[PDB]
Amino acid sequence: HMCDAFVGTWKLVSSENFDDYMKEVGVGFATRKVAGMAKPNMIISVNGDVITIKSESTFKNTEISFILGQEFDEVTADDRKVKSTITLDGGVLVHVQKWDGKSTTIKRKREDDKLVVECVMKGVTSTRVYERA
Repeated sequence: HMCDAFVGTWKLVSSENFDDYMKEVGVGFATRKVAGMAKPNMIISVNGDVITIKSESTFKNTEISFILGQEFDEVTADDRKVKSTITLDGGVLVHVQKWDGKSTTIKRKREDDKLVVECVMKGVTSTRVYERA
């Protein structure tokens, strides 16, 4: 019953500061523009101890599967090769990505009927709100 409130299909309904977050991460111009225009659906599922998160859009379809607290290697939608760890901390799914001596964190939280994503690197944050599909 780990992650029950996260499971489902979610659709992006608002975004703030995502372009600047992507700049901070090092995403190039054309990818920022096409990725920023995407309207992804986030599909979260759990089977035993394995959580799967899919992100599907016209820009890219990605999928990660993982066990909480157990590192994995990921190729991100912007083509970084990162070492990722996802944990549940006080009911928040916390995804840390490490690459080239850098780090960024993506948090997912259930707030009312929404799933709120907060992306942070250095002092640059972006908040993206998802609703049930």
